[PDB]
Amino acid sequence: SGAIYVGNYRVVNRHLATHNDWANLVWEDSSRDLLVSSTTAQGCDTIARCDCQTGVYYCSSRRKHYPVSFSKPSLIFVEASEYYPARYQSHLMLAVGHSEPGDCGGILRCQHGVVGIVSTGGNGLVGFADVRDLLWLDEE
Ligand SMILES: Cc1nc2c(CN3C[C@@H](C(N)=O)CCC3=O)c(F)ccc2[nH]1
Ligand SMILES: [Zn+2]
Repeated sequence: SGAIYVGNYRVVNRHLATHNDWANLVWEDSSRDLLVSSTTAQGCDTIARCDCQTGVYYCSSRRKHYPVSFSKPSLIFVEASEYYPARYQSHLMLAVGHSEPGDCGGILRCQHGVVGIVSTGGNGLVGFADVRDLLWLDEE
């Protein structure tokens, strides 16, 4: 589990969104595994607006933050899980690192801010849904 809290937005994995998220929906995209809902309180996270391909992510199944090198956002084939059939997920970045299904939502960040959240995994790989192209998170 986990979310990004930027401005009056809450960014979560679409497959983990709650009824309150769906009832206060701003934007969702199944192909990216992302959903954004509105919040009453202002959040403290800042979104990275950069080209970094190194950063650090939080792994709840180890209670640890790990440094990683990750690929550029791309269209990657992801195996079937409890939440999606086997399909192509867009704007996904891969790294070598530990992840279990409940690790989804952990933040990946660089010196510029939040880069994305854990969305996929297995066999010593971890995949992150990028948010750096969602410029509208910084306003309105
Ligand atoms: C064996 C294994 N499968 C893992 C998944 C699979 N997965 C893919 C998600 C997606 N975005 O398609 C939907 C939810 C989900 O559980 C992880 F996300 C993380 C670690 C994993 N280890
Ligand atoms: Zn950066």
